[PDB]
Amino acid sequence: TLNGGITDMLTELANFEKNVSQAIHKYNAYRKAASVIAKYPHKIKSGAEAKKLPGVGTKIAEKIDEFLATGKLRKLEKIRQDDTSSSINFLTRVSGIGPSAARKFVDEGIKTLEDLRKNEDKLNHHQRIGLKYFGDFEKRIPREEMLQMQDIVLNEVKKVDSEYIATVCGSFRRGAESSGDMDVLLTHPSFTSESTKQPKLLHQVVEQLQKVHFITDTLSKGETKFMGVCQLPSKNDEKEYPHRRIDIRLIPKDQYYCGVLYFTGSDIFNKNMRAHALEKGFTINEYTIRPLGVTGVAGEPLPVDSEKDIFDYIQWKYREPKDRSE
DNA sequence: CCGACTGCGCATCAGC
DNA sequence: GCTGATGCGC
DNA sequence: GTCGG
Ligand SMILES: Nc1ncnc2c1ncn2[C@@H]1C[C@@H](O)[C@@H](COP(=O)(O)OP(=O)(O)[C@@](F)(Cl)P(=O)(O)O)O1
Ligand SMILES: [Cl-]
Ligand SMILES: [Mg+2]
Ligand code: NA
Ligand code: NA
Ligand code: NA
Repeated sequence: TLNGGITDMLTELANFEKNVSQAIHKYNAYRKAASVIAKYPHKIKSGAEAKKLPGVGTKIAEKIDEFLATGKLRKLEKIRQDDTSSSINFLTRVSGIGPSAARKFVDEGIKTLEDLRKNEDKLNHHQRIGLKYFGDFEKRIPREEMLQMQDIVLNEVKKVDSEYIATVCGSFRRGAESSGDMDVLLTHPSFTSESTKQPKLLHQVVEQLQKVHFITDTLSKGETKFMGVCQLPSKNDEKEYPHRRIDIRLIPKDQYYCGVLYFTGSDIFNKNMRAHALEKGFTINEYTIRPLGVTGVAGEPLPVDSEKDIFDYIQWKYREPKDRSE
């Protein structure tokens, strides 16, 4: 990419602040600056030119100047040499091991992949599955495999109840040629904001996908959100496909547009769009857009009949999913 | 200067 | 058990 | 770490 070196550096800084410093706002600030620089359609020549962008301030401008002059950042070179930071950054790459658990594991002398595998009884369920598929979960998914996965999910859901609608969202819906995981939005006319007329709506879909050996593991599962593991079937004498992360979110059918806007993302795009909504006097989540009163209490959900209606309330021109990869 | 920073489901834990 | 806070990942 | 008022 055009400024890949700078955005890589800012992302590494973001990950340091989240994982090691446990400084969530610095993490988000670095991600915001990386995102704004990644969309900028010029090869940046100086930190002063970058500082013109929203989210880039004095400190990041100085780092950009160092990086442009030298190709490196001394701050990051030292972080990369710190064993505790190195150990924590590694451990958090396992799904279910966050900043707190990683630091605690290092305290206890659990610092490597070998240590983790030798101490599975110290891991909770999520962490245990994250360790099992550590290698697979770092592989990306070609869009061609996403289409095969889409075809299984939609057809198996149809077999359970033809009134379900499953929608693959995430980067897939934004048109990307590869995805990190699969995100599935699910609706059923029995589940609305007014009532739940049928139980086990998500459970029945999950069990059917398990029945056919598509879903292989469960990280967490409640009434509306499933997070787990899946795998495409392979052919005779073929190597097996990697196991893949899959999330399924059951959303009330009358709130589909807020749900699909949310599950399409990107995460930064949602963050930016919700921040803008607040400046316009609205709050947006995956269910509703609501006005904010004088006191800041959210009012009643506003009528929504398309994704564009949401954009219209906050006076943004509509952006197709392909243009939401921030 | 400095308060605020997008918004939330599920797992886990502490206190009662 | 409930309720609330925290961790985690979305 | 950045920024709006
Ligand atoms: N912190 C967040 N705040 C608001 N919305 C959020 C947040 N995290 C994830 N979301 C999102 C948006 C959407 O992409 C969805 C999917 O979450 P995701 O982590 O799978 O992101 P993605 O866009 O699908 C991807 F490009 Cl990273 P991937 O294809 O590699 O997986 O839920
Ligand atoms: Cl912070
Ligand atoms: Mg995804
Ligand atoms: Na700026
Ligand atoms: Na992790
Ligand atoms: Na996901």
